[PDB]
Amino acid sequence: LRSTPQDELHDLLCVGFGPASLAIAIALHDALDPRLNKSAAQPKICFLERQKQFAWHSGMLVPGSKMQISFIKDLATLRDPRSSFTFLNYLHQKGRLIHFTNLSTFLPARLEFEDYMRWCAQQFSDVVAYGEEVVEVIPGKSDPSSSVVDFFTVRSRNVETGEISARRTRKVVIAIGGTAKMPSGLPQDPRIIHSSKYCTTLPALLKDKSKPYNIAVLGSGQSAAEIFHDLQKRYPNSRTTLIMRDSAMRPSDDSPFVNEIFNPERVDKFYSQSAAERQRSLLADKATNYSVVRLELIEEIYNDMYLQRVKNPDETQWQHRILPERKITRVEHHGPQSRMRIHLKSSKPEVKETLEVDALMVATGYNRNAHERLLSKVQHLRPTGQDQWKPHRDYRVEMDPSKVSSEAGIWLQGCNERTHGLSDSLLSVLAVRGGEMVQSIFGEQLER
Amino acid sequence: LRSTPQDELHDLLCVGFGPASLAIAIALHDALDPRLNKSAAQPKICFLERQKQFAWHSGMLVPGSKMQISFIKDLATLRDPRSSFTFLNYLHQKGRLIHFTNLSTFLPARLEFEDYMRWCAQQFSDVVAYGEEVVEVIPGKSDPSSSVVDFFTVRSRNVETGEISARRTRKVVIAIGGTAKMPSGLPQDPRIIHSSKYCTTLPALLKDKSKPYNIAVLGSGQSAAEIFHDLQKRYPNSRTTLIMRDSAMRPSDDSPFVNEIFNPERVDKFYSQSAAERQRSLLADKATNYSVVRLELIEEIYNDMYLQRVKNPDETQWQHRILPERKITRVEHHGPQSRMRIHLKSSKPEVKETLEVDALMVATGYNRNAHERLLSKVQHLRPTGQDQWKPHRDYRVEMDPSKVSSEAGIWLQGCNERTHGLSDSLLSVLAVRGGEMVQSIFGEQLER
Amino acid sequence: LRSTPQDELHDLLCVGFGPASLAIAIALHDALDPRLNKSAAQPKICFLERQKQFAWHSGMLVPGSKMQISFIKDLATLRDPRSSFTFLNYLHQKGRLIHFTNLSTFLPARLEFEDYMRWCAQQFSDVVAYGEEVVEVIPGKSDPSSSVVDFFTVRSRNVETGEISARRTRKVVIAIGGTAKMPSGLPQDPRIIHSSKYCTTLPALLKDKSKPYNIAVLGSGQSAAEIFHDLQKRYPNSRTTLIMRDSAMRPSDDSPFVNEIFNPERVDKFYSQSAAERQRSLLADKATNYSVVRLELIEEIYNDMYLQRVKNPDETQWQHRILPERKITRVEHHGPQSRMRIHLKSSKPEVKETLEVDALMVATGYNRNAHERLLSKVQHLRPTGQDQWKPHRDYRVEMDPSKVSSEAGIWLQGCNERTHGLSDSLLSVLAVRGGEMVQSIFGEQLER
Amino acid sequence: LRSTPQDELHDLLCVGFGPASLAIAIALHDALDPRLNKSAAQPKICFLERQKQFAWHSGMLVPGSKMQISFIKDLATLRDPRSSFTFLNYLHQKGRLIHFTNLSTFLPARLEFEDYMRWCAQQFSDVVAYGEEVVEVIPGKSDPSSSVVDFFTVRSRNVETGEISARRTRKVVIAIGGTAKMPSGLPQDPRIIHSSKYCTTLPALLKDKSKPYNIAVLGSGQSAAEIFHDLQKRYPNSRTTLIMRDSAMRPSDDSPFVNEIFNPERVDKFYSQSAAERQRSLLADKATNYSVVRLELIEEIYNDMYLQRVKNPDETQWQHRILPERKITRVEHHGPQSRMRIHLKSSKPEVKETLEVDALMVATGYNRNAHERLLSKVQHLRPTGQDQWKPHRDYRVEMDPSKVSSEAGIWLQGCNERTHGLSDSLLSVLAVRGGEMVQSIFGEQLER
Ligand SMILES: Cc1cc2nc3c(=O)[nH]c(=O)nc-3n(C[C@H](O)[C@H](O)[C@H](O)COP(=O)(O)OP(=O)(O)OC[C@H]3O[C@@H](n4cnc5c(N)ncnc54)[C@H](O)[C@@H]3O)c2cc1C
Ligand SMILES: Cc1cc2nc3c(=O)[nH]c(=O)nc-3n(C[C@H](O)[C@H](O)[C@H](O)COP(=O)(O)OP(=O)(O)OC[C@H]3O[C@@H](n4cnc5c(N)ncnc54)[C@H](O)[C@@H]3O)c2cc1C
Ligand SMILES: Cc1cc2nc3c(=O)[nH]c(=O)nc-3n(C[C@H](O)[C@H](O)[C@H](O)COP(=O)(O)OP(=O)(O)OC[C@H]3O[C@@H](n4cnc5c(N)ncnc54)[C@H](O)[C@@H]3O)c2cc1C
Ligand SMILES: Cc1cc2nc3c(=O)[nH]c(=O)nc-3n(C[C@H](O)[C@H](O)[C@H](O)COP(=O)(O)OP(=O)(O)OC[C@H]3O[C@@H](n4cnc5c(N)ncnc54)[C@H](O)[C@@H]3O)c2cc1C
Ligand SMILES: NC(=[NH2+])NCCC[C@H](N)C(=O)O
Ligand SMILES: NC(=[NH2+])NCCC[C@H](N)C(=O)O
Ligand SMILES: NC(=[NH2+])NCCC[C@H](N)C(=O)O
Repeated sequence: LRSTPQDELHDLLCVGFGPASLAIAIALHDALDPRLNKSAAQPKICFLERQKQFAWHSGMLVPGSKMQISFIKDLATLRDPRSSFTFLNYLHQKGRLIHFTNLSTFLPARLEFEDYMRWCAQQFSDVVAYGEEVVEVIPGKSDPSSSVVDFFTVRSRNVETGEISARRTRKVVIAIGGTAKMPSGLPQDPRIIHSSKYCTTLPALLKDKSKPYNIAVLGSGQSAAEIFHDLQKRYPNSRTTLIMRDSAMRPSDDSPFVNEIFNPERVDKFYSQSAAERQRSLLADKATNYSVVRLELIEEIYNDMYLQRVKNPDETQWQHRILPERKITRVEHHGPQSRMRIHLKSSKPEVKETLEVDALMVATGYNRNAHERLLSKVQHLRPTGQDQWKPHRDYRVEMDPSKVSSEAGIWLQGCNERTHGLSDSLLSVLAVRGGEMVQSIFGEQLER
Repeated sequence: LRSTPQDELHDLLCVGFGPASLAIAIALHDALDPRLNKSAAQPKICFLERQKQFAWHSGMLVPGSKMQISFIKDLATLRDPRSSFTFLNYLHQKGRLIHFTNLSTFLPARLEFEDYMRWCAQQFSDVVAYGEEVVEVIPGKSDPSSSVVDFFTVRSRNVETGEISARRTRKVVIAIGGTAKMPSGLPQDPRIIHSSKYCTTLPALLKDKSKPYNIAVLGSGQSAAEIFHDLQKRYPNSRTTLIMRDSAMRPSDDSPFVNEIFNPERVDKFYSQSAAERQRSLLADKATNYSVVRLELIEEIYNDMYLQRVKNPDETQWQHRILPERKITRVEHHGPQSRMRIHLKSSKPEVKETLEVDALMVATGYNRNAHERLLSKVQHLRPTGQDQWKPHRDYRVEMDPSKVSSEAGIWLQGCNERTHGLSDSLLSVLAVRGGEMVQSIFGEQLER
Repeated sequence: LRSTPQDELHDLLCVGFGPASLAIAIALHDALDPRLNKSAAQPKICFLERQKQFAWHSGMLVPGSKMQISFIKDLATLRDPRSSFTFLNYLHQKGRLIHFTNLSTFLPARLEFEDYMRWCAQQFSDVVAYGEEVVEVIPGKSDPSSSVVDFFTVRSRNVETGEISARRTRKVVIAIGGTAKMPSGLPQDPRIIHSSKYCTTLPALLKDKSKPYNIAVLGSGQSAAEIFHDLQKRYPNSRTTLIMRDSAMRPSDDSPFVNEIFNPERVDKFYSQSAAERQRSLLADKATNYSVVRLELIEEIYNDMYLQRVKNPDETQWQHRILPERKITRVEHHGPQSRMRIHLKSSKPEVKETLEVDALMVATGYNRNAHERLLSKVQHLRPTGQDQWKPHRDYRVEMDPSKVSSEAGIWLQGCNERTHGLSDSLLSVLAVRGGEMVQSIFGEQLER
Repeated sequence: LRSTPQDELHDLLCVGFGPASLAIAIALHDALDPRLNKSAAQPKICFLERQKQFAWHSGMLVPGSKMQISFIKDLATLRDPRSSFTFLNYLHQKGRLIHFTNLSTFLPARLEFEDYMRWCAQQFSDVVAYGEEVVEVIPGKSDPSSSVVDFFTVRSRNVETGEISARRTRKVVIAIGGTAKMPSGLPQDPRIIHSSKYCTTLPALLKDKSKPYNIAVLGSGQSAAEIFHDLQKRYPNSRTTLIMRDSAMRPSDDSPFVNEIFNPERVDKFYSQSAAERQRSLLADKATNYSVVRLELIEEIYNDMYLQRVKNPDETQWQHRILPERKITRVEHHGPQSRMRIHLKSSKPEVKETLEVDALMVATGYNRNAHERLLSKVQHLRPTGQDQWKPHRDYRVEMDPSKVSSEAGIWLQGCNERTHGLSDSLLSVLAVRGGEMVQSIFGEQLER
């Protein structure tokens, strides 16, 4: 794709260049390829990224981490396996395809799947601005005296300098993913770090890999266990503690009949379900994604735990402990020492031990309400009284017909789980979704 | 153990000779063995069985069925691995121990684990009366003019003849397991059979294994899937239908941290938990037992399902279908034909297809309220106003100190899940429980 | 590809339309596709098949049989994953790609992989003649008075009618695969059937699936075990016997470091090795292919074997027996009965039991010397004294420069294991090989 | 068992207190136990150990190492699962039996299986002399003027002091296991260490775990891979090289039909086989034990190898390399540097790279000819001309009837593979063998 001057009115502007946005670029590429598309000027497009270059959750690129989805659900295959942008094609291009096969694995390393996506991302370098974090989407009318909005202005603070530029577009896509979630009862402290910053910020706080540190992990999801399992290797002399409110780490559900809610086609049937059944579906199918660990990592962790029992039959004296059904009441981070003091209570409804730590990893997951801050200026374009954005099946936010021109729009991606299903936040349907997105955004063009 | 004349007052009488009762016999055996017990007249004991000989759920001994618990949790090992009555010893005695090892399996076939238990059961043939189904436990006072109950009479209808005999005992144990549960909206019909009668009664109704029958299964638990998976093999020309109210068959949870609620020691900690936390524990740990299928059988079933898709892309035309999220509203069993008519509806809250079948297997699980009918005569011995039996930690039912002598008692087994945990109904703690039972029942004796 | 009139001189004629020939068609297709090839009249080509339509070893399409190679080593992916003719693309076209993924298997069913290949084969129906079995390749000179051979005539007996036609070509490819191998000490009998005819001919001999037959299997390779394992299901009342000269069925070796001899690139390094090292390589790497069973099927078979031991501790009285280290000395097939008599001896170097059977399946593998019969007329074109065809790296048979024009040639496929390695007879390198073949055959054309 | 004064004539003296000797102690214990044996003065017995306390290959107790045999083939179960000395009983005694079960593993850690055996070994501390390494077995005649030998003197150098004591016995057992094997073309050097000394001596040579060392491993068996896989963890900055003469690391064969040669009963049938068939059996069943790695560790190692390819596509620049089909011609260990220089050649029959290393681990396996040195004084008691010890089925060495009294003997253990089979050197039949040994040695006593 060719670059568009900043000054010009774009056909489409995307906020975020993670997997979801990247899949749109790919599908737009493919739709325009006469090789893959017998039908096939070029659309004027731009992607804006807070990061200085493409990375995929670098703060959680723990050594040994695997991806949790089949390599077949890559960025292109499910829409079209002929596509240039498939995992297998990427592998072939690196000279690794015969070698990957010999693993007989469906689950590449996280590190490798990032490079596949980085290899995709580099081919849209003409149309992606990096280090540009979007601070607001603002309505605009080509006819200032008229009462009709037909474009949107999107402004971003430069990460390096701080300068704010603007780029005008008819259509907007917010694919920003998630923001780190932090329990409200936790104080602000450099010792207190969220899982998303584990690889990037913990090495600078605990600079000595040799030192007898005390480290704690709050959580029982996938992040929790990866960190907890990594701490034993990365800090061999540390005493690690895993605090969780549940009784146990629970296996993630990938069973073939359950796993079909992740089918691209099921999105239509899911969307069509009532709110009662959607709330019901997500709550029953919870263990496909949330607060669950991969079985193999549970078994790996348990087996380490058992090894300690062979060495010492007294559990309180182990190096690496698990404390189930505990909440945190007080944190003391003003004591003169290098170690802050964590107070614990039974997570059961109606005073346990007190821990001293050099760091606290909080692996409490992610929220997905980040678009609100960007769209508050655009809130007055909804139907009267509507205090929440309503996404349609094509992902366009319902707006007011008399206030917004049909050419103008805003789509959301990765936040629509409550309307589209458990696959929305994930990699599952990105190939097909991207293709569908190219259909709603550019479909006027692509028909002629 | 030596036999006791019918006429005499027993130290202990057990209703039921399934695994739970059998484990008590074993533990009593072991406690009295000077080889295993340096401490060691013989207690006067009797077991009463409805069945004519020991069998372990023969109506569900489906070809290929595996047991779902480690062979280590056999009837004796966890109390004492030296015991004569371990699985490995049984295997050694059959000349199969070197051979079993080569399987490298923890899960014997159901058929084989029955023979192990049948091999145990045959060694108490002196003290077990078969074909004797217990119809009531009745209080008795050695001093008729006194207001104190010190024994219990237990009467049983002979399965062959119908005659009723009685046997007096100081202590009683009700280990009767479960009774088949049947949805109330289902009519009484020979075509309608519960999973517990699948192997024993379905061959007599559908006598021709060749014939193009239509068979249906109601359920999504382990019984459901075994029957459903067996129907394809046992009736090759039949059209099978699996009806379930859930969206999908769900994997059973055997993950190492979760599976620790099944630890013998955890029973104490569980018992000590409040009612709020117990209700909470069982509901969160649900998938360790109820409404769940073994992962391997789900995968086996799915893969068969996929094979059909390779043959025909039209799902309505498959031989073996799954109908998810459907309830049954009407059953028509008065039509002139060999086939009764099943009407279905969405199990979702607010009219689908109508099925015609030659048989309906209902795999709707088991209830465990069967002791009430036997204990209603004994209900007036509880504390004032108590309308439910309260089991203590040792499993003795709380009674009235001023109405019942300390020598006299009643214990329950396999119904106390609500107070003892998910392991109660199962094989998990039987070795240790039996040993504990021998401690409460015979512990006065065994101290001297 | 467009059809060529019979009368005209072809650029290339292939004998056989199995996987190897089919991969050449595919690679030729791809080389000529401007979509996949920016470089891209059409070559005049023809494939001649003995079978009336494409099938892939239909006589061994046993129920439940899996393929033994990754689906990635399909007919196109390793040359180019973008290709229209990949497994994943085929699946996508059938609407099964999301469904196949949920299996999380690398090994499709044999039945399914045949349909994938049948789906490929149908797209060259213009250039493939079916029911045409090739009986000889014959030299021809455009200049009869000259001493130079520049074309070859290829004649085939019509399977339906018997008529013999001829088609002239400059280049020839013999990709006929293998012929059934039969021990010389076995007499000719309809009761004696080779594994390759198991599905197609055994049902007509043993017409009653109910009947208490005695069936025997000679062999210990993959064919042996599939038949043996299938007999128990397909004939439930039969007594099956597996005779083998080895002590045991041995696991096939798919271990990642060993499995790299199957890498496309390794063919060059293998070809370059001396005869001493090649003989050495194939003999050490034997268990990657020959006389070996898949581990899972060994375990499946063993576990069935153990089930019988639980039922009867006497091994001679089992329904399904294995007789290790036995050879067959006499066969008696002239007795009046329906059952011929098999005499056995220790396969050990220096009289055991005698079996009576209704059928004998011989699973003794395949030879690959079938091209000789077709090429005997062409033998005088080799270098003086050369009594064996020498294949080059590009697979062209070395011939005499002064007797054969450079435009004229003969290539071999699937028989060159002794020079190309264990992957030659298999599906391993077909994608890449086909592409390489298109390079040697059509490379003059494709450069311009 | 009670201690015997040094001065007295013993019934039995064992050289070695590893698993084999320890199993004899256990079986003797069990035979004498009236609990396990209704039949049951005590035999006068002594075990002599070079080590200061019981350890099981401590120099190869690599972190993470698993045992390669089922826990069922422990020291007692296969003879009698009731025995006090079973693994499951040991676990129960440690309070780990419920916990071990939750692993659902048949293969305990090496570290744990050592503690089980150490827990056995501690119960014969009365009859085991530690730090006593046996230097010779010497004939003795109670009647010096007679020509009949009826006892043996056994002398041992004290490891601490050097003093030599003697103990007289009628019967002797040499269960010394194996001695480290070293290629003859390797020079004597502290940098050159055999796998058996890896954990115990390499930490003292390479004292800094941080330092960028170059380390090499010669071998492709289990020892090779464990060391190679451990080096990456234990020395994170080292460059490791695995040199092997084979093309690849090969999977160990544990397949159920093959694995039956390890059956206790098969020893009789094996022993009875001719020398031609024995040589044949061991050579065909080679991969059950020798020059083979566990599949999981091969896959683990391969996957690490692949991870490097994702980081760098140039193989020569990887940190951890495998060099297949290479032999070592010259070693240079006189250069001034800390690094000696290794020269390599193709292991193929008819000059490659030269490596520089700080250490060389040689994992070239074990020989088992160590008894000769101890028995040379006893050689004149064999039949005329016999220059090799012949073990009988009961393991007694054939001797001369006219020179040796029937009360006097010598048994061998763990060296008799050539006559008893692949299980001899291993843990497979120790339970049963020990019991059989107690039968031949003490059977006169135990009948009365
Ligand atoms: C550690 C981890 C591993 C995961 N792996 C799996 C897996 O195995 N399989 C799977 O299917 N899913 C997994 N996921 C779920 C994950 O949400 C998706 O895989 C995927 O990241 C979805 O990407 P996205 O399009 O939501 O964008 P995200 O990856 O969430 O990132 C959006 C991008 O927009 C940028 N951005 C944010 N705000 C702004 C702004 N104001 N202006 C400009 N740019 C902005 C961000 O920096 C980022 O580059 C994982 C999640 C985590 C935390
Ligand atoms: C098909 C199936 C398979 C199972 N396998 C597993 C497994 O893999 N692992 C596991 O741990 N658990 C499993 N269970 C759970 C099962 O409840 C226990 O394994 C076990 O059967 C518990 O036995 P129990 O002592 O409750 O007696 P039960 O086996 O329930 O039987 C009690 C006995 O008392 C007899 N009886 C009943 N009423 C009377 C009366 N009035 N008078 C006299 N006698 C009477 C019955 O005929 C029976 O013999 C399974 C359950 C089913 C249905
Ligand atoms: C049961 C079975 C399963 C197998 N599956 C595996 C597997 O899992 N993975 C794997 O990699 N390999 C496997 N193979 C190995 C097999 O050789 C290859 O997979 C594959 O069939 C190679 O095909 P080919 O090109 O040699 O042709 P083949 O499949 O051997 O057939 C050649 C074709 O030429 C035709 N033909 C023969 N003679 C003539 C003539 N005179 N004139 C005209 N036409 C003729 C034949 O009818 C046939 O159509 C399997 C083999 C068998 C027996
Ligand atoms: C690292 C490793 C792991 C193994 N694990 C497995 C496994 O997973 N499964 C399995 O079945 N087999 C395995 N083995 C094979 C091993 O040979 C047996 O498991 C077992 O050690 C056999 O023991 P043994 O009786 O031969 O005595 P060994 O263990 O070989 O030791 C004999 C004892 O005698 C002592 N001794 C030696 N010479 C003298 C002397 N002159 N005087 C006095 N004492 C002496 C030694 O110090 C030693 O204590 C393993 C081998 C190795 C090297
Ligand atoms: N635990 C997760 N993050 N799961 C997300 C992927 C869901 C499922 N593996 C799929 O096939 O799409
Ligand atoms: N699905 C079941 N029936 N589970 C019962 C057994 C629970 C668990 N396997 C245990 O170790 O005790
Ligand atoms: N047993 C066999 N037929 N093996 C042939 C395939 C070899 C190996 N699986 C590969 O990757 O190519």
